[PDB]
Amino acid sequence: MIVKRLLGWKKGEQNGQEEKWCEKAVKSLVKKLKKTGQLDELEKAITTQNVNTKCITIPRSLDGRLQVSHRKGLPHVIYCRLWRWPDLHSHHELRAMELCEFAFNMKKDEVCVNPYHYQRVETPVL
Amino acid sequence: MIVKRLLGWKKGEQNGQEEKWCEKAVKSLVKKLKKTGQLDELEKAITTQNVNTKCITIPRSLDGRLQVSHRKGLPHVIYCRLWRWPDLHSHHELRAMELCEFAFNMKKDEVCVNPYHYQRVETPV
DNA sequence: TGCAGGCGCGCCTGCA
DNA sequence: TGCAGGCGCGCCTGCA
Ligand SMILES: [Zn+2]
Ligand SMILES: [Zn+2]
Repeated sequence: MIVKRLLGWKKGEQNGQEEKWCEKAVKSLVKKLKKTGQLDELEKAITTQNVNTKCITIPRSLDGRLQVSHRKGLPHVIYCRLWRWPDLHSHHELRAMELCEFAFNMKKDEVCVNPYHYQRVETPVL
Repeated sequence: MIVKRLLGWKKGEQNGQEEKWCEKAVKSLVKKLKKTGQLDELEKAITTQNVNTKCITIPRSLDGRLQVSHRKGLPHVIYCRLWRWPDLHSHHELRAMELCEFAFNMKKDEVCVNPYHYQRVETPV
């Protein structure tokens, strides 16, 4: 199973309840990418950490949030936290790479959730 | 024994040598907190993971490091790694909570080693 | 520069 | 209370 394989790349140490949620977050993404034929690209990006992979997109919601098992969050934040930065606190800490065509900030009909298309930046000035 | 009970809360999977070191690190802290009457507060913070605990302090050294059984480290890093984040890289990955009065960064005469007074952050950009 | 690690005096413990 | 021996904080050297 691709879900168990992708979960093997998950960052951080989660408790029982948190583990179950992360699994639902991976299952949710896997179901979407399977329908659009982008599943192999996610496997490639996650297992190899290759920045030069294609955008991995999902439809953007009206308010930008994604709900997974009764919890809402920004999808690029969810998947960047899951596979790269477990202590990432917000989207203000993320900036998309130059080659990202569907970066969250662009506010297109599709949002790129490829964690290797984002970089961490300094928290904005007050 | 408070040492055995606090060790039961240790994070990660340690080999024989590391287990013995972790025990010395808990024994070292327990001896200091007993002398300043803070042992019950450590027990409360560790066993209940309660952020709403008092600061748990030890005297700060000239260079900030603490030596336990021939190994030196920043004491808030040592105790946060032990009870919260076993892969904690450095003090650059820890920020103290707003209510921490003796946070390591404050460089006061006393340093807070309450792991629930710190939050783990990604390495500064 | 920060930071890691070698080394010893001073403090401590456990025997006399 | 003399004395032996363990260990850490402070001082130091050297590396990234
Ligand atoms: Zn992209
Ligand atoms: Zn504190």
